[PDB]
Amino acid sequence: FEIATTGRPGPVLVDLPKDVTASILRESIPINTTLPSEFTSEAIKRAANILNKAKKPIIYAGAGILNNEQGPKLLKELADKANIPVTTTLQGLGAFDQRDPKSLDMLGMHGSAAANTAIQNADCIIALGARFDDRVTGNISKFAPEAKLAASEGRGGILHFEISPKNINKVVEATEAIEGDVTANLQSFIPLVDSIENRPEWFNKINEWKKKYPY
Amino acid sequence: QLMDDSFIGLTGGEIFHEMMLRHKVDTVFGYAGGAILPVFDAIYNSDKFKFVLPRHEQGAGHMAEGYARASGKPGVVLVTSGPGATNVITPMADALMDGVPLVVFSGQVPTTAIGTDAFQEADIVGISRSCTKWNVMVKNVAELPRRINEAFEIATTGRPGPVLVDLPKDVTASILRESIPINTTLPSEFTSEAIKRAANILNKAKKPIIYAGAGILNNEQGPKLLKELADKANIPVTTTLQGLGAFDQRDPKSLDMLGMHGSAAANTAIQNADCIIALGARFDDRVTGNISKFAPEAKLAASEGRGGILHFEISPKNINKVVEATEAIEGDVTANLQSFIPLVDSIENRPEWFNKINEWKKKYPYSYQLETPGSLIKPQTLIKEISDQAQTYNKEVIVTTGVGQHQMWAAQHFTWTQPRTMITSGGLGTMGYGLPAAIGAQVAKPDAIVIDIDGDASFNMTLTELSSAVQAGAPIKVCVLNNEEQGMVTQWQSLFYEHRYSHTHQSNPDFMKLAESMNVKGIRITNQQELKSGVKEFLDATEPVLLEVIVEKKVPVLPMVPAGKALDDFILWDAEVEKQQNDLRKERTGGKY
Amino acid sequence: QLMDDSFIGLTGGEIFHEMMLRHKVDTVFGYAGGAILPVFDAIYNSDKFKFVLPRHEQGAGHMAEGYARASGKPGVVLVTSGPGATNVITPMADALMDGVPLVVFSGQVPTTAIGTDAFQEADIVGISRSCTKWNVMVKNVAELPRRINEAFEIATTGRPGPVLVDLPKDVTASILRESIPINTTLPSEFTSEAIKRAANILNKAKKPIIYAGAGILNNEQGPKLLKELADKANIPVTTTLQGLGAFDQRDPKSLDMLGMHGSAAANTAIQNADCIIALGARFDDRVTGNISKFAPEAKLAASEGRGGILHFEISPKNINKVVEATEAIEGDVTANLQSFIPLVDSIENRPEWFNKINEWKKKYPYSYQLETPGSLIKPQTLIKEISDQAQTYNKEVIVTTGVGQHQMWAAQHFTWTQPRTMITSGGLGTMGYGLPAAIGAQVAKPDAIVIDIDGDASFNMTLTELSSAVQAGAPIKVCVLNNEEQGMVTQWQSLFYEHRYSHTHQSNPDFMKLAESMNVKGIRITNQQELKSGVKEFLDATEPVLLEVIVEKKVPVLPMVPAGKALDDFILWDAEVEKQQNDLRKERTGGKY
Ligand SMILES: Cc1cc2nc3c(=O)[nH]c(=O)nc-3n(C[C@H](O)[C@H](O)[C@H](O)COP(=O)(O)OP(=O)(O)OC[C@H]3O[C@@H](n4cnc5c(N)ncnc54)[C@H](O)[C@@H]3O)c2cc1C
Ligand SMILES: Cc1cc2nc3c(=O)[nH]c(=O)nc-3n(C[C@H](O)[C@H](O)[C@H](O)COP(=O)(O)OP(=O)(O)OC[C@H]3O[C@@H](n4cnc5c(N)ncnc54)[C@H](O)[C@@H]3O)c2cc1C
Ligand SMILES: Cc1cc2nc3c(=O)[nH]c(=O)nc-3n(C[C@H](O)[C@H](O)[C@H](O)COP(=O)(O)OP(=O)(O)OC[C@H]3O[C@@H](n4cnc5c(N)ncnc54)[C@H](O)[C@@H]3O)c2cc1C
Ligand SMILES: COC(=O)c1ccccc1S(=O)(=O)NC(=O)Nc1nc(I)cc(OC)n1
Ligand SMILES: COC(=O)c1ccccc1S(=O)(=O)NC(=O)Nc1nc(I)cc(OC)n1
Ligand SMILES: C/C(NCc1cnc(C)nc1N)=C(/S)CCOP(=O)([O-])OP(=O)([O-])O
Ligand SMILES: C/C(NCc1cnc(C)nc1N)=C(/S)CCOP(=O)([O-])OP(=O)([O-])O
Ligand SMILES: [K+]
Ligand SMILES: [K+]
Ligand SMILES: [Mg+2]
Ligand SMILES: [Mg+2]
Repeated sequence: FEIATTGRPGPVLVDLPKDVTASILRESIPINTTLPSEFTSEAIKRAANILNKAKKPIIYAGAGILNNEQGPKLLKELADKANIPVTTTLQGLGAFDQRDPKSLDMLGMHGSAAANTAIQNADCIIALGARFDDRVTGNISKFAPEAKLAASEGRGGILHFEISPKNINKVVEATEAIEGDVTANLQSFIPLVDSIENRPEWFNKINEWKKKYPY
Repeated sequence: QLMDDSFIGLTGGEIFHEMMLRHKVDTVFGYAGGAILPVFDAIYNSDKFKFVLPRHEQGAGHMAEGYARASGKPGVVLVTSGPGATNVITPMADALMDGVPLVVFSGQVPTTAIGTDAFQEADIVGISRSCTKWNVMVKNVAELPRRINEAFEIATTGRPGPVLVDLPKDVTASILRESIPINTTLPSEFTSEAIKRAANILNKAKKPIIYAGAGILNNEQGPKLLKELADKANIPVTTTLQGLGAFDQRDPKSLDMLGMHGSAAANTAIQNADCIIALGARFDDRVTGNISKFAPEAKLAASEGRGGILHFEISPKNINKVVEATEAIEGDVTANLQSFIPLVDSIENRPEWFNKINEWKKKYPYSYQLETPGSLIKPQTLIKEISDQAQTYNKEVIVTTGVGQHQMWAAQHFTWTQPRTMITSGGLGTMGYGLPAAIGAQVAKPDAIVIDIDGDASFNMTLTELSSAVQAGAPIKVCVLNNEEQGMVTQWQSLFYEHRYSHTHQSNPDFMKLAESMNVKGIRITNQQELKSGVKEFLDATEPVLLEVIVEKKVPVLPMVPAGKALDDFILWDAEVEKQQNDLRKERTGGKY
Repeated sequence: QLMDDSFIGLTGGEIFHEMMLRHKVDTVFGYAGGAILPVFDAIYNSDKFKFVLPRHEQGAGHMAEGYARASGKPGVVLVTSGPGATNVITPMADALMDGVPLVVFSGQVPTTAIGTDAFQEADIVGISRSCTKWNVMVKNVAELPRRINEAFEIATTGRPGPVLVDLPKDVTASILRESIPINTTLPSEFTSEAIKRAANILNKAKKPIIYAGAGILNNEQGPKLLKELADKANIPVTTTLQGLGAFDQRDPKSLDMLGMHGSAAANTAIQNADCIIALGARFDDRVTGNISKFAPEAKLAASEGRGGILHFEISPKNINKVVEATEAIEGDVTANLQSFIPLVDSIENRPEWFNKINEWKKKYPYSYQLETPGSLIKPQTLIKEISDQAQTYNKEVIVTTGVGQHQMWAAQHFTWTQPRTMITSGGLGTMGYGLPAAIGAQVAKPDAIVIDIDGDASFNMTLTELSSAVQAGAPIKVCVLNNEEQGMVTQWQSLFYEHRYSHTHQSNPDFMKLAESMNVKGIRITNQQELKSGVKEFLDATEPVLLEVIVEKKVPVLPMVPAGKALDDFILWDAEVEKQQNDLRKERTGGKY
């Protein structure tokens, strides 16, 4: 139960030989068995400084944000505070209220051309519990060119909030990797992030793309 | 017509012998035992190849690696079941990490005993799965020629590496009774477009650099084409440890070795280059420094459409594994260079770039604290002496090493000029490699001078193989840098663990009496005034020879890019810092070190 | 209350150190390297256990095995990543086959580098899976105490065997920040009915025999209870190679060792017994001879309801694996003997059976060709000399061996009287075992005489560890039987391959100069007239000592049950046959051998 539910959740299997389950316990057992960081802190601060420079930010949110009851609340709090449009994966659908004007809908192979256009043009991508799977990235070498350029010029990049080290820097290089539960790390992150009232040029583009690219 | 009956009536062992011939095997390294006897009986007094007998199967394995790296042919190993086979595991893991074509034949208990925890039974196919490209257990004699062909093919194609073929005793004793397919008795537009794209990128570059490794050594024309490219487009060249000798380090365009202990000039250049041409090298973590901070000018140039990383790589596994390639050029680097170079613009001069390259080379020599009156010989000086004197014989000079500080000083302070002359354990980093690798290289190249630059600890690991050199007629030259310490580990303990030397001083034998016991010539250099003449005696010897040199202890290898740091964030040698370090070490150890 | 915070603030390395203490570890065998530095830093200058530094990690592994077999405690190994870890694979496979509790701790590259073909990265969990009972990679410091407890528990329970715990450098450098379960910070009717049934069977037997092996050595009361049973029910006792010393061979009831090279009396007795009491032995294929022809009188008696095989075995895997047990008695053989013996009827005499047993013992001594004037010392004579002289010190005598003819002659010709005094590689049969095993046994039992009876080839494998004996203060006694051949293999080549000696004569160093170089006393016995005094000098030495004895070459170990033959279908020594064999060998090799 512990392995299934911690880190990235997933399946486990316990094989039960019939003679074991028919046998009777004859001996006492440890009572514990009868009952159910500075590095990251610095990365969060660095990540916030990057987002505070961004002129075209975008949140790319997936299933991981659903794994804490406070996840969607904190996602909304960040998008509201720093005034950031939000796209989600297939598995993140429902993490963000799609009626919100900041919603870009689903990205990817069959996602909105508005969302796909926005992430291709964003200077800062905040990846929240999503693994850059190949249905989402399109051609990997051509993925997120404005974010990669911004990373190179020290004014943006990819901020990856991910609980499983296996999925950090697996597909795309993170400018900052923030390891651990995305919801807990958002609680540290948001206070370091500057409140932004308006982004006229960016949202002007976001709004034209949404109008141009309905389903 | 498509079936062949010419092997009918032969034992599996006899078939093995015949397939070795057909694969042009001229040397086998191995050691007998019960399960492999039918094969040993078949090769008894064979005049078709040389057999080399080590004292330990680990020795056979590293010998075969040395042989393969020196010759460009696969190194063939023949050992018995059980411990004979498990003893080859370190050499297989070693060959896998360094891309060495090794074909390991291990005897196995009869098929009727497999899985019964039989006498001398190891699950070697299970154990060696992670440290081979491929392995197989032969289950009947009719498939033995096919499996031998498959082994040699897999070992030598793609990225070369080790394979293992398990031979049950009843299979190799059995006689072929049926004909077998005659084929078994005998041994792109996408990339073309990538090459064109890559050439267009290089033609824009204002700060190009070639980063060349072991893969360029895997074609005889490799170094020639590397030079042709560097000459045509006027590009400075750095190499990995494993690429040493791919480029003539006397050329002004040579930046020497890059990486953790590479030249600060090379490290500076690759950190500032707008275009990195990676030729048969895998971006291993000894080379890149902190990966997120690696090659920032090349990544910026890629983003701005005016440069990036052009990766010529034969194994898809190693493309985009560590760093994103701007263009991936898949396949043999030498063949692809033949297509690439004609598309590349000839460049006469690069004044601003080479002005920087030349200032960095001047600023960042491999500096160290020289000898002082009465001091011990410095290990850096010893290597320079060997390199200067060796270069004066009319013979090829091949260098093998152990693992540790001596290995890094050998890399830095030899002048590398010829391909397949640096034979060193890089990826796995196996202490004990140096001596058996030298025997194998010496067997491959009987007219070469072969020098094992070894550490005392490393040498201790496999010193028994000195008898093997004598028995094989291999006149290897072993130089033990005796600092009476595991220097590379004490370097880390001085630097990161406040001079707490935890179990890093093994006691050494008397190396001169050891040599005598092994019937090997022995020379001992104990002071500065014996260095030149002792090294001359060493190189002039025409028999196996062990040179022991007493060298300064507790001396760090510099430059050094520490873990976590960017490639251009290196520690440099400083005389005053070294003095302070010595005083601190003395205080902290109560004068013991 | 159920959580413990006493480890908070400690590094993984410090936690490792503390758990060694809690597990009463008094000795660690190991060798440093980069990935394991945080652990070496934590154990720096520890006065809590002795650290033993070999020259090669294979040495550490076999030392730990020797230690474990001599002490009955687990042998603890601490090595670095990559080649440090792959170098322990043969000792792990060895420990697995011989049931030796080995706890191997291997450093690993940081979790952030695993799977990247990192510097000195081996997949040791994958590689060692087949040669351990269990292994694990620790992924965070909070689980490190639990994994250490699990390792020691698995290594030492059921059939003992090797386990491996992989320790990423960032885990052992990291600091515990959270409390952990306090339990992790600290170290049948069915069988009862089978025992009763087994006793009823033995009470019917007219020709019983005890077949005792290593399992009886795994409880201090084992040999006592074995003797109590043999005395009560008046039963002759044979043992395996690994059971030697479980029964006092001076007892008239002793049949000596059975098997391929065991006494023809023991082999005859077990082939004729109506009831075989198998006590901690696994029916390995060196013991059973042709399995379908094994123990026919016991199988007949089982069918007729008046005997059979009573197998006392702790591992279900080894029950009914090779031979069908008439009654399987699962669990620790010593504990189950305590229940069994009271149900067993006391028997005063067995006139007809012991009349046969006594005639077979008289008929089947370990005969061989004695010395003649001018001949070399016979290896059988040498072993008898060592055994007779050793038995006269007021000290325990522990014997280790290499693998080959010398090992079999040691088994046959020593008189075994005490448990855990024969420490030899049996299941895997690893040449090179003898010297490091002796160092480990000597460290376990500092007041014992420890004698490595070694072959020349075997010794060559790991001779570098002589320096380790000196550095560890282990006054081991190495006797090299120098026949200048891999005698066991030449025995098979003489017998089955018409005297075709394919690569079975390795060249030897000068063993006296070798000893000198290693700072070890050296003695050389070259003729019959030096045997007694040279062996006395060897045994009287109070420092490490290497005795070389020149012995007769091309002498077979007899008796011998060849592959395919029933246990009672053995070759016996015959003087005239040996003479003819010598003449045939001479003719066939043109006088070379
Ligand atoms: C026909 C078809 C078409 C598809 N097309 C699309 C498409 O167009 N667009 C699209 O989006 N998908 C598409 N998919 C789905 C796609 O294949 C993936 O399943 C999906 O994109 C993965 O979404 P995800 O990364 O949010 O979720 P996951 O795959 O579950 O990855 C979640 C990531 O978050 C991490 N994580 C988990 N919990 C936490 C936590 N508490 N804190 C931090 N991190 C955590 C995980 O370790 C993981 O790396 C398609 C599927 C099909 C069958
Ligand atoms: C103590 C120590 C310190 C070290 N420090 C350094 C250091 O400072 N600098 C350094 O360079 N190394 C250092 N190393 C060595 C390092 O660990 C690696 O072994 C080495 O850098 C790998 O070099 P490479 O990429 O050229 O060779 P390899 O590891 O063999 O990689 C060759 C690459 O080329 C590919 N290839 C093979 N054949 C072909 C072909 N025909 N065509 C195209 N591609 C091909 C392969 O598939 C592979 O991807 C050190 C080692 C030790 C033990
Ligand atoms: C060249 C050579 C020749 C050889 N020839 C012979 C020979 O002629 N004769 C011979 O005997 N050997 C010979 N061997 C050795 C042979 O290969 C085996 O190693 C040996 O016979 C195994 O002995 P064993 O069954 O007592 O020990 P093990 O192999 O250790 O088996 C012990 C058994 O007892 C069980 N056990 C362990 N602990 C307990 C416990 N507490 N309670 C109950 N059961 C327990 C184990 O699970 C196991 O099944 C030879 C080896 C070599 C290298
Ligand atoms: C190496 O052992 C095996 O291959 C094996 C294992 C299990 C069953 C049968 C066999 S076997 O084919 O018959 N061969 C032997 O036994 N050979 C053998 N050789 C020697 I030299 C020595 C020796 O015994 C000391 N045995
Ligand atoms: C043993 O190597 C590793 O454990 C490793 C492997 C891949 C990445 C990072 C690392 S690391 O934790 O930083 N440690 C080193 O590098 N250590 C290191 N130690 C020595 I002594 C010597 C040496 O280099 C010669 N390195
Ligand atoms: C212990 C160790 N490395 C860990 C280690 C352990 N075990 C093996 C088989 N290989 C390695 N690489 C080194 S580099 C010390 C080398 O000492 P040396 O051979 O005397 O060389 P030097 O003193 O010049 O650094
Ligand atoms: C090659 C071999 N066996 C195969 C073999 C190969 N390699 C290993 C590591 N172990 C074994 N057991 C033997 S027993 C020869 C032993 O020779 P020796 O040590 O000089 O002993 P002896 O001559 O008394 O038989
Ligand atoms: K150089
Ligand atoms: K005896
Ligand atoms: Mg040294
Ligand atoms: Mg011998």
